[PDB]
Amino acid sequence: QEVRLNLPEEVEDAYPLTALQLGMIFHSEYQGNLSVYHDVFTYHIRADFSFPALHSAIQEIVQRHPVLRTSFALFEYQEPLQLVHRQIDVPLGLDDLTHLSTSEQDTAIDDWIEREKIRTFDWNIPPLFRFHLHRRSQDNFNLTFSFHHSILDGWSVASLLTELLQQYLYLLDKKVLPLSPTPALSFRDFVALEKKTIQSPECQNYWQEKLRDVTLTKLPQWSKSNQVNQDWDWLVPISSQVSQGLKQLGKQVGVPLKSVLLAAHFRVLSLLNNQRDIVTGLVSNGRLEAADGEKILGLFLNTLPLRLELSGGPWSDLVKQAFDVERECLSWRRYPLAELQKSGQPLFDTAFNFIHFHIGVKDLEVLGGKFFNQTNFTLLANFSLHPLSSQIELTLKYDGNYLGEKQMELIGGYYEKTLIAMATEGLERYETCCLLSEQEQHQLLKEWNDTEVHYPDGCIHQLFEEQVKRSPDAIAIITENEQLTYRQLNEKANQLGRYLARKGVKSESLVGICLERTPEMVIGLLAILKAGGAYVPLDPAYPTERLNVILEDAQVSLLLTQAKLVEKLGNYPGNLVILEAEQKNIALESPENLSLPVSSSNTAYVIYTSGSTGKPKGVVIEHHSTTTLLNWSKEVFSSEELAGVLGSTSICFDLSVFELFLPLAVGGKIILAQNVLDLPSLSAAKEVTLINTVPTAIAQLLEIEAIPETVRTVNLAGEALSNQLVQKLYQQENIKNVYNLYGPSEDTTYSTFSLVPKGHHGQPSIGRPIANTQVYILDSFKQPVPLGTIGDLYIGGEGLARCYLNQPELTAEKFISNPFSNEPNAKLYKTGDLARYLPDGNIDFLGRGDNQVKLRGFRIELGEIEAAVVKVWEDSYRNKRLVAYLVAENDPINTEDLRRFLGQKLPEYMIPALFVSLEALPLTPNGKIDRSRLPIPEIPSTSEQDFVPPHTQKEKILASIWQDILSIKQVSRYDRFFEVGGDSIISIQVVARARQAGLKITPKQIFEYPTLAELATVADYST
Ligand SMILES: Nc1ncnc2c1ncn2[C@@H]1O[C@H](COP(=O)(O)OP(=O)(O)OP(=O)(O)O)[C@@H](O)[C@H]1O
Ligand SMILES: *P(=O)(O)OCC(C)(C)[C@@H](O)C(=O)NCCC(=O)NCCS
Repeated sequence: QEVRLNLPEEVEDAYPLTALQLGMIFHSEYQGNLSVYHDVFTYHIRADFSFPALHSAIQEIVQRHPVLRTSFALFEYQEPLQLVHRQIDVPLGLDDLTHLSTSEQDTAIDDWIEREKIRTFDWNIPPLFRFHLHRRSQDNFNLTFSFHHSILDGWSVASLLTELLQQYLYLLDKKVLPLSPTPALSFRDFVALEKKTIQSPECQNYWQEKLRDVTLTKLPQWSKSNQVNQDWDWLVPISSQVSQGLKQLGKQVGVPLKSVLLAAHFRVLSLLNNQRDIVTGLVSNGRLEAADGEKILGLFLNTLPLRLELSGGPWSDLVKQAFDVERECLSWRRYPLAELQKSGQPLFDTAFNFIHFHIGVKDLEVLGGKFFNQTNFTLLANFSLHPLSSQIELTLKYDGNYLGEKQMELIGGYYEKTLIAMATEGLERYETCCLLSEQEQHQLLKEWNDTEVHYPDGCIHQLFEEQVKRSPDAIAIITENEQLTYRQLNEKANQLGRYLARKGVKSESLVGICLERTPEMVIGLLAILKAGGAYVPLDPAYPTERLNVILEDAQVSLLLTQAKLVEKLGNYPGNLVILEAEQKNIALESPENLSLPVSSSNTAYVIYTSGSTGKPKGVVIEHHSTTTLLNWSKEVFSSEELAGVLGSTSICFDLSVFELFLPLAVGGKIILAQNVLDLPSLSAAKEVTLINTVPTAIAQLLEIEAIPETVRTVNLAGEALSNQLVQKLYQQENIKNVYNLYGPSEDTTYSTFSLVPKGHHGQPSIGRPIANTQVYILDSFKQPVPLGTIGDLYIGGEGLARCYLNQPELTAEKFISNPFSNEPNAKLYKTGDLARYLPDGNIDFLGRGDNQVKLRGFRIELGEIEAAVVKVWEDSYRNKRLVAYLVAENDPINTEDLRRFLGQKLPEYMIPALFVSLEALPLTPNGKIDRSRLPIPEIPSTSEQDFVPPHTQKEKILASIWQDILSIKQVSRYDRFFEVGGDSIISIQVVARARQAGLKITPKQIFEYPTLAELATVADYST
């Protein structure tokens, strides 16, 4: 070996770094913040000092342990490797501050630590630590130890300080306690043992099987620590009683106490993620199994991805399966984390750690307990057993860039209440126990569902009849070829309703309707309602089968049709009321209002939808649910907005219930059209003050400048609403309100509403519930999810349907008992949609639960156009990546700028790798979109096989460096770092070999400018 013997005489030993050591420097120097894995421990001490014996005692310890004389040589050699220097002098800093009061003394000490912790170490120059003294009285003094975590774990520090203080007193004649020689020790024996382990096929295949089809999870983020600096420690109270009960539980189950505390961690993660399949890092203390193999100092840690599914059960079952998953991976535990995953595919967001441990002249620390230390984990649960009380306690160490105090306050409560339940009610089902704070329960369940409003009872047509009395000569409908006054419309609805009544239609009688969109259509609706029946909507502009499958399901009493559509019908064996055939017999009927004793609980209509697989399902909507919607709409929309409401939606769909009956309830008029795309070619387009449609259709009308300047409100509902679009609509200055509304057919037409602000930033929400409607975000066990967590959207209140027609079993499945109401009838409708709450109570709609897709990093959903459409193009790999479909407006967009812009705003696993610059996106009419008809892209390479543009704007030195460390021939200037096989651990030796080459770069600059092109510019010289 010409390296063993080509070492400085300074160095006596040399051996490579572990993947963790390189992982730690990677995190320490990821940016210039430089606070992670630089630990600073201080100690306030009543004693008699010995600044010479204290110093010499350090010299005894540093020569005692090679890791305490270790330098780092990163780039210069083949692999980064640790250089063990033969001996080093190490000073002890001193400050005298007796002249200051005790309160002033800690201000100046914390000031010293705050300065020291970001004061980086020079790896190549030993030692990787510093000591320091602050003098207060001749007996009060602070001793501070500042070190880098790549050299020492918390265990190493513990026994490092121990050997110290019994060689400090050794040189003091207080008690002579001789120190024993070092054992068969080597941090290399571990470094050598960890190398053997990376190439062992039994470790690789084991974790390959254990992690096969995991569901990775990121914690929810809706806050940051922009207030607290480095008090990123959250203290979770644990009382004496609860510590004892936690110990009792581990005895009863028969596992070590650590497995009880680990099960609490798993409980809160499942709660926070609404995920039963949970992965979290277990901090393992990989010491050499020989005796006196835990007295050697160094870094012996590996963090393993423990996987576990929370099916449910008593707490004791969760404990036992936390024990089962720990021994399961006991022997295979030294396989390093970096070899498990890849850079940018972190296996877990969080981690668990448990710290077991255990006179008057000096010895005792008076205020010696301040430990500053940070990891790279967003949430580390730092359990320990206090050495003197033997009581359990917990500190949540969190990443303020990812979790704020408004969030950590709730996380800490979840941990506190989880440990309460385990210690006191440790025999309940853990998946039903309420871990949410009393404050959070009230806000999620009460305050954000406080929508009760007392409206007049009654029916849909009663709202119309009353408006006829109040303005009988006002216009009710304007079609292309006629109008009708409120009296004129009413009198015909009475006449048709009487003819139907004397044909034999009464309460709960279903009469369908297949009519071309003319005023007889609305007359048909109103006459059916005025008699006391309920209409089943049919639209002649739809294929004949769709009509048949509904009539089949509904089995209607009789059908109102025109002579021109009976033909379209498959000879419905029931009674027909071919309208024009016997208009003569209509006209004999009275014009007076039928005043039948209709109940608001009678069915008003049966709206037919399709399930996920495509079966018919008729939604039975009562009058009171519709009147509640209309009465609420009276409050929200003005008379000037309701002056002319466009009737564009097919009555087969529930948005027609809003467009038709609402203007008739207030005095406005239906501006009737065949669809929203006929609006520009319509006579009364000038009269339209409100349109009620779907985002794509209003985009259609926007390109061609087809929105009448008299339109003052736009109601949007039915697909994803881009804030880019509401901002165009508001730019037409007459448009005064733009609403995003949500609601399944099972909850009448609308369930939630949001008056999307002008200039509003970010995703538009679907808002919060309308009058007499309640919303809940639950898990599979119908438990409310924490604020910000994704869950199933449930809806209750006055808008819920009776049932699915002729399908009572599906009705029970979808309309479940309401756990949050005492009322007898109280149901909740399972929407099948996912959602979460924004902090202000607004609801963030996340789509149906079925098509929410998957990938490593974190398996969740797409719908992230907020940055266009995203797709999943399954290729014959069955190994996949995210695809974009962009358009833009004028000049091209730097597609990479569109990724780094999202790098600091959106998570990396969600950020796609493939872009497509398009123009024409698919749509087969104005509603049905075709995801499967999106252009399958081509791999950017080929055509340019050995595509190698020369590299002349100082890529020169950068390309050199990539080439030497990555073993590839030469690089192209537009190549990406991670695609040519670079990772986090390699990013360091890229920064380092760029250092002596005259360039300063950060690992953060590598991960946001991974191309050799944009990385070369942000590179610096610094004279
Ligand atoms: N990505 C999104 N961002 C904001 N709002 C959305 C999004 N997707 C749907 N919505 C809202 O949901 C309401 C109606 O549900 P919608 O049919 O749009 O759900 P979807 O996600 O588009 O469809 P699916 O439920 O089939 O995934 C509309 O008000 C619409 O604004
Ligand atoms: P890159 O994306 O490959 O980065 C890898 C890593 C640095 C995140 C990882 O390999 C790593 O080293 N994690 C550190 C494990 C740890 O924190 N151990 C001690 C916890 S106190």
